Amino acid sequence: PQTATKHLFVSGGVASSLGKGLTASSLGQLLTARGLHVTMQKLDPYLNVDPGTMNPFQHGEVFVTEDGAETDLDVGHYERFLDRNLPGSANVTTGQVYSTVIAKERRGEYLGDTVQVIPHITDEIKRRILAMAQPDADGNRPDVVITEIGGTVGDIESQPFLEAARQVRHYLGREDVFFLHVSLVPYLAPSGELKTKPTQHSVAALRSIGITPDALILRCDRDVPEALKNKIALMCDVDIDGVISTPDAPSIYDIPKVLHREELDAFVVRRLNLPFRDVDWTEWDDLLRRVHEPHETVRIALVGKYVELSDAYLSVAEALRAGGFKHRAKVEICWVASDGCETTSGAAAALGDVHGVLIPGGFGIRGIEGKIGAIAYARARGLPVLGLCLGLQCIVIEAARSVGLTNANSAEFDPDTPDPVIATMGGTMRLGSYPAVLEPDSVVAQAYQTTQVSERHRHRYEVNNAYRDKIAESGLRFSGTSPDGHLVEFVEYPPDRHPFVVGTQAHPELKSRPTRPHPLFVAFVGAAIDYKAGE
Amino acid sequence: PQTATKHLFVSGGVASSLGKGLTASSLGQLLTARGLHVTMQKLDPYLNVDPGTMNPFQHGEVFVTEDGAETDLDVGHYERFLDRNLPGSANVTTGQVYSTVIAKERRGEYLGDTVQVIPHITDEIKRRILAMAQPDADGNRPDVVITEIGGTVGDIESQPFLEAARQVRHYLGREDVFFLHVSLVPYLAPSGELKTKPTQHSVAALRSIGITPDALILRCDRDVPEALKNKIALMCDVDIDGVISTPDAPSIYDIPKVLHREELDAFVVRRLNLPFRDVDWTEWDDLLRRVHEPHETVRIALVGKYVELSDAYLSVAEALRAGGFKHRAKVEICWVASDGCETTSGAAAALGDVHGVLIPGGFGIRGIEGKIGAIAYARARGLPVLGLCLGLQCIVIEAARSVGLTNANSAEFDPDTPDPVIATMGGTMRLGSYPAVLEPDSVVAQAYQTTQVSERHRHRYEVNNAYRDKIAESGLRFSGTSPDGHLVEFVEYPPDRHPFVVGTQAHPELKSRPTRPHPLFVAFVGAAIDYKAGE
Amino acid sequence: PQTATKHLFVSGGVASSLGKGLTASSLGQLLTARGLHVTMQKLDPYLNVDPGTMNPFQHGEVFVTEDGAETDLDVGHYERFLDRNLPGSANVTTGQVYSTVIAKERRGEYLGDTVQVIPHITDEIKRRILAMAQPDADGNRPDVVITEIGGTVGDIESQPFLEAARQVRHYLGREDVFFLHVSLVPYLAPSGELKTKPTQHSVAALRSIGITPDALILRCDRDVPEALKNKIALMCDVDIDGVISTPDAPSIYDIPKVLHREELDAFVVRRLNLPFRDVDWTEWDDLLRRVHEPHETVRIALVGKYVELSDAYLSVAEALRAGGFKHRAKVEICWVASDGCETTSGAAAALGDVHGVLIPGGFGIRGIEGKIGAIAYARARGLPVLGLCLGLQCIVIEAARSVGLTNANSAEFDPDTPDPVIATMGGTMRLGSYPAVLEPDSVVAQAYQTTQVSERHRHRYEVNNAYRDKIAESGLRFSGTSPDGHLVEFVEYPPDRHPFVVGTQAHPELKSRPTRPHPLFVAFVGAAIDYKAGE
Ligand SMILES: O=c1ccn([C@@H]2O[C@H](COP(=O)(O)OP(=O)(O)OP(=O)(O)O)[C@@H](O)[C@H]2O)c(=O)[nH]1
Ligand SMILES: O=c1ccn([C@@H]2O[C@H](COP(=O)(O)OP(=O)(O)OP(=O)(O)O)[C@@H](O)[C@H]2O)c(=O)[nH]1
Ligand SMILES: O=c1ccn([C@@H]2O[C@H](COP(=O)(O)OP(=O)(O)OP(=O)(O)O)[C@@H](O)[C@H]2O)c(=O)[nH]1
Ligand SMILES: O=C(Cc1ccc(F)cc1)Nc1nc(-c2ccccn2)cs1
Ligand SMILES: O=C(Cc1ccc(F)cc1)Nc1nc(-c2ccccn2)cs1
Ligand SMILES: O=C(Cc1ccc(F)cc1)Nc1nc(-c2ccccn2)cs1
Ligand SMILES: NC(=O)CC[C@H](N)C(=O)O
Ligand SMILES: NC(=O)CC[C@H](N)C(=O)O
Ligand SMILES: NC(=O)CC[C@H](N)C(=O)O
Ligand SMILES: [Mg+2]
Ligand SMILES: [Mg+2]
Ligand SMILES: [Mg+2]
Repeated sequence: PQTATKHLFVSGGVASSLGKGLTASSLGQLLTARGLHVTMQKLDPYLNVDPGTMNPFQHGEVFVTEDGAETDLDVGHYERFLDRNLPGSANVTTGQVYSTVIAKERRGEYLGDTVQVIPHITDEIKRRILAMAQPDADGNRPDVVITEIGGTVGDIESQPFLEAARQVRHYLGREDVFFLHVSLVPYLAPSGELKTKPTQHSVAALRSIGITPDALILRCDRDVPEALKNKIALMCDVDIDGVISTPDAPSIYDIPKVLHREELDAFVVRRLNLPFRDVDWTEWDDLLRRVHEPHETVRIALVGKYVELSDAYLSVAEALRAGGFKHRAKVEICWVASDGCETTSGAAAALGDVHGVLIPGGFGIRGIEGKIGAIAYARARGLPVLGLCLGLQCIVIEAARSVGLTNANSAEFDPDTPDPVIATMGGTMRLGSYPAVLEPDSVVAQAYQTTQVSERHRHRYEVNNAYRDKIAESGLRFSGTSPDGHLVEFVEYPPDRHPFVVGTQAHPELKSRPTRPHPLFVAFVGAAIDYKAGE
Repeated sequence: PQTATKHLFVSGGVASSLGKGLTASSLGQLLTARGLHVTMQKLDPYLNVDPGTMNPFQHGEVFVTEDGAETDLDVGHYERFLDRNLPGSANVTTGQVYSTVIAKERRGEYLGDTVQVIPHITDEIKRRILAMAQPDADGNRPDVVITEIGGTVGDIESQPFLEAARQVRHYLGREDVFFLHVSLVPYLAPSGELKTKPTQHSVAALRSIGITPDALILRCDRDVPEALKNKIALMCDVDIDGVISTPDAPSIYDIPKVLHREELDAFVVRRLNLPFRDVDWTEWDDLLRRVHEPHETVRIALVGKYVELSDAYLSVAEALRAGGFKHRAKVEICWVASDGCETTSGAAAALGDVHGVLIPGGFGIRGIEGKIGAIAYARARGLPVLGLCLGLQCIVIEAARSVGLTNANSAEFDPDTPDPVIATMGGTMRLGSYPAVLEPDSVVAQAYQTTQVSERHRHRYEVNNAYRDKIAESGLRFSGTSPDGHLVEFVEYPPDRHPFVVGTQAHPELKSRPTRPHPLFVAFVGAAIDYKAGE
Repeated sequence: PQTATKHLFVSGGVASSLGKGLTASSLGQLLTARGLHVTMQKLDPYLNVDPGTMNPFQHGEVFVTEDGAETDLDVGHYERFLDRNLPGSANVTTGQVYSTVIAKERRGEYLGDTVQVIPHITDEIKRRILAMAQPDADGNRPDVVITEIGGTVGDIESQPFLEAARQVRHYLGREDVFFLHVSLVPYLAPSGELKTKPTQHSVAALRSIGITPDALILRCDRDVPEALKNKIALMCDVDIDGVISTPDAPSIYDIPKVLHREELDAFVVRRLNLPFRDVDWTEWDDLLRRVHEPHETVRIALVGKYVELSDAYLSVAEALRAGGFKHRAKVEICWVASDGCETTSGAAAALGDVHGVLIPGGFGIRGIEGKIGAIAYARARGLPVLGLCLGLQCIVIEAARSVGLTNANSAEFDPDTPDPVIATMGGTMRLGSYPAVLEPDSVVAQAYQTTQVSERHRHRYEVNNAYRDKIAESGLRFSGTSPDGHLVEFVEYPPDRHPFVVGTQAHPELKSRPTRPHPLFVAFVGAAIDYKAGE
């Protein structure tokens, strides 16, 4: 029968950006390929109640769950490597834990006590941790919960989450709880040596708060010598079979192979006494084939904020790559700044060499004149376009500006526009999954191969239903709607007007996975391949 | 001209209950008697937004300011030793600072940053500290702000307030900022020696977070030897003129004399470069005369929760003592449990030896049948009664039960009573100061020697105006009201019915001070003296 | 007139091997080129009383001072960058401080107290620090003492030296004392970013023991962005003019140019209120010319332990390079393992491509059969040879084996040899400087251009005077001796036997400096150039 649910606490030392979330995700994939029901959670030491207030260009994209919670992008890495939907519960923050305890205090639920960091804040954290172990919506209890602790050991803001994890270790005992600590091994070029001292000091910090690590992930630019691993194991009081050399992999999809080569998963399974079974590599070997052996290559313009890669579009880039993997193409992303595309000559300079244009949306942007101006170019050049949320809105304002409505805009972007073709139906923010119905033999229905779909939403403006008939004279079809028809969900040109120009109000990159590409990106990358081949 | 405003941070080590608030108050009195405009503030490390949720029998009375804020009782010690009204600003807590920062975050006021303990929580604390330095409602800038830091150095919950105080020291520099650290010197009886090691470890803890103490208050049951003070000064890196031996004083009013004997005030004034002037002892010498040389002695029953002293009635006890000081009486307080007074024989056993009965109110009590039953006894015995808030309500329900209304109660205490003579006019909670007008030649007007008064309120039930005429047939007069007459504020029997039986809806113990006793307690202790003398 | 002597404490964070000793040396050179009398000292946190017990291949060479003390090699970096002789006082260790205090205790010099880490160990450290400030053998008080603190902040063994430095800062005050902290900024390649978190945690550790850094040396593989320096200055409470970006330089002689470009020396001089004068670059500009613009290039075999660079021969390699600089040659060092040179074919394979053979000595070696075998080859091939200490001993045993004495050896290396031509005159270990007199028109006298010299010694075996006449028949001349003639100090072949083959019992690499090459290395590199050119 099933064991008690095990808890694995991934902590971090020396610095952030060591790839700790991708390490935890890869371990989740390894434990899943042995046949265990893994689930994952992140604790964020910052006070924002959710990232919906933070700028995504500075702090990365907001991820959205099926239930509509807004979360850190590591929940996106977990969903991609697990191929599992995660609840909003999967992202705790300090901002939420304090607000919850203070609200319980104002209602008198602590019966006249003084409220304190210990026990009340740590009890709320420990409650939110052990909540993840509860039977799912189908009654399946998970085998392992992998809680990743944000921040760095010895940040002030981390000290309640580490204390709650220590208390979970005290309550359940070592048979049920494992601590994995991620650390940096730096290389010093002038003297040609790897240094273990930062890992020693970081494990000493972790021991001074009452945690003993069961294993060490040694992040390094080169493979750590065995003599150094022995020195660490002796200095850190860690089993040598738990000292895992983790050099920089070529792609993120190789990290499971690195960890399996070191046998970290076997060490965890044995030390947690989990049911041992072999890793089924079949699916991930097929992914790594498509990743490493592309037959062709295509260039896609991502019409973003700036001419450089941004974590604001991490999920979009991953979804484009997965679309490529479906075709066994490479996808190379041309990061194109919107503002250079406001003039038609600037647009031609930015886009003329690419094979498709992706218009992403989000929050924290201005300057959609250059987005429309890239659409206006792409249509004349005959390039395929995929528009996501704001992308659809720019497509529909282009079409408004293609018929008579030369001053048309969104009410969001020109509050004085005489033609607000995009308008609040601040209105309701639609969040999470909503259903939609699709026109039969639409280009969208040919992509999805179904008439009914659902997608994840995060927007509050809509297509103004007063202009549907006007802008249909552009040629554009409203090939998908809410089941009542009240809301436009998808727009397309007919294939004889342009081979593939599609918009959606949703964020389909959120439902994409590397081993299960989303239909619209498979369709769009198809269209880009066909343009390149015919061009 | 006036200097920059100085900041004095009183911190605490080894344990709570060392009398740190009374020490800070006594230093405030000493600096005031030199002629400086002192003001005081407390920081509370607990998460309750205010103490109005805590039980006062477990955690002490809720103090109330003129503006109606609810605060820790140390604000009461400050008001009593300064004889100054303090704003609600004078009690910060963690509960308030977090709720404020989280609310600013939800409104987007941090412009897309991650919100962190440093800088944002420490900036909110530092802002609330330096707020105290601002010019008052008359434009007077204070000379010194004495912020007392709650908790113990090395409590987790204190670490943001100490960090904010360190940053204030960094911003203003040593010329403007002083740190006073209070510590315990224990005595070990089996080996007959005072131990300095706890003070060494507490100053080491304070130094490990970047604070250097300017002076040490050594709390002890006996006067610390000079050799030990020299050892501490050498071990702690403190000026020997800052090592202050502070043995347990006979009364709290002696603590200024202890501190002045050690010359702590001169050391502070010199080290802060404040305008040096001599202490005017005249008023406090008169207080210490009345305190130490009572001509007579009277017993007052405080009809409370239990037969032992409670911090739930600390201000009531201080106001009774100040009433005594006005007469040069001693007051001895008989702590009488209400529940023994429910039966008339039990009431007679509890009260028969005393000379007056005080019925206090508050929150966190049940059992007012025994309160009425003590009033019913006191009236038959001819003892004077002072009723505060709930005390008035019990007086008026006694009178309802004296005429025909034998099942009368408050709606608070029997929700099914057929005669709710006390009722919500949960209704409005009245908080802070409100004005009232008094009947000419009422016993209240003879006490106050004015027809217009104000008092501090904290209640939400009222006398039901539907029963005024009925209960006036008890003999009771509604000798004071709101200026519109809508609310009963004071009730009394005529002097020929009982010599002094008075109730008020307010908490007059909050406006009392040791050098300025409140009129109603001077009147009540007068009546008790006259009963004793005539009895 | 002269100020009080300033104290500069260079500390280290995150890891060792950051080049902290070379940074302190380069700052010493900069302050010297302004005209200040700098002096330097190192504190070693290890318990060895001196490095003469440690293996040099594992822990680097033992340096030797004029007075014969044995010290860490950082004293060699100080001597090379200052061009100043340093006393044995310049290397404190924990091993010495404890042994000194325990010996004073056994003699009763603490008059019956308990002896403690504080005050007695920290008083001994503080005494040894302030000793460096005393007037020199000519009466000159130094302007600055630059004490470098070994180890890493937060090593247990460092905590007494940091406490002593804090007490020096307390005693002399900020006007006289400066703290420079060296830290690592790592680069993470997968995400392309520099991380400041290790520096934040290392400065927090330094602040938790009561030290505030005046400046930060940021060691990095690339130049740190100004935005990061501003973030560090804000997070660390350091003046932005003290945040010094210190990327990896091409050669160690460039480090003064890096530090002067950042204006660190001006910041120190100003913050210490030292007499400001401009840097005279003339000599160091001439050095950097010769370093960066070599006209030719020569290969020298260093016949050592292994085929890789070793810190066991750091001073030898520096002396060879300085010899090159005198000629404006490059010197490239062929690291040749002795054991491959035991066979004549192996010797020919190891050495045939080089232009000169250097035979170094020391302790911690065996296998001098291969050293003699490289000499035997070099003589037949006509390559010049310089033999240092053990090198001379191998030359003289080669010559013993060239005449009749085929089993001759040292008594150190074959205790049963029937011909101990090298013998203990364990005998006296000669340490430090001794004088020697040289044969007129010896090859040595032509190198030194004097008949009288002194050199630094560290050996206990000698040439057996019983074999002088026998081995002179090899052709070898005893071209220098002790002034009494009792000890052989130099040996050479006549120029017609070999153009340059010289041995010495001393370690002339210790007296070499980059701006003042030692005569024997200038002569030997000359001979190698002449062989290459004629060959
Ligand atoms: O300058 C000095 C002087 C002395 N020591 C002494 O050397 C000991 C070892 O100090 P290390 O810096 O070499 O640490 P480590 O070898 O154990 O790990 P790595 O970072 O190199 O990988 C330390 O305990 C210290 O006492 C130094 O490290 N540096
Ligand atoms: O049992 C022992 C053994 C040895 N020692 C050693 O004695 C030294 C002094 O330790 P103390 O306990 O006496 O501290 P103190 O005199 O400075 O201050 P007081 O609390 O007594 O007032 C300490 O540094 C410790 O090394 C003990 O204290 N106790
Ligand atoms: O995974 C997480 C989650 C949350 N946070 C929160 O982000 C804040 C900043 O944490 P950083 O890691 O980014 O430190 P830093 O920017 O100040 O310096 P660098 O090393 O990057 O150069 C921290 O205070 C933490 O609360 C993380 O760092 N990582
Ligand atoms: O390549 C990227 C940038 C990126 C980030 C997130 C993405 F979804 C797609 C790309 N990051 C990488 N991290 C590693 C790694 C991590 C841990 C252990 C070993 N190697 C290799 S590459
Ligand atoms: O007597 C009481 C109990 C009490 C509390 C609060 C009150 F308002 C009335 C009484 N407390 C005392 N603290 C000291 C003391 C304090 C500091 C330094 C020296 N002595 C003497 S007595
Ligand atoms: O090149 C070597 C190896 C070596 C060691 C000692 C020697 F004597 C000769 C060579 N070390 C170097 N350290 C730096 C450096 C140091 C500090 C700051 C900036 N750059 C450049 S190169
Ligand atoms: N989620 C998004 O892309 C938002 C797009 C646009 N700002 C809107 O609110 O409609
Ligand atoms: N402040 C009090 O004494 C409250 C008394 C009573 N519980 C009321 O609310 O009316
Ligand atoms: N200093 C050295 O080179 C020592 C060489 C040899 N071991 C000797 O003692 O004579
Ligand atoms: Mg090492
Ligand atoms: Mg003692
Ligand atoms: Mg960062």
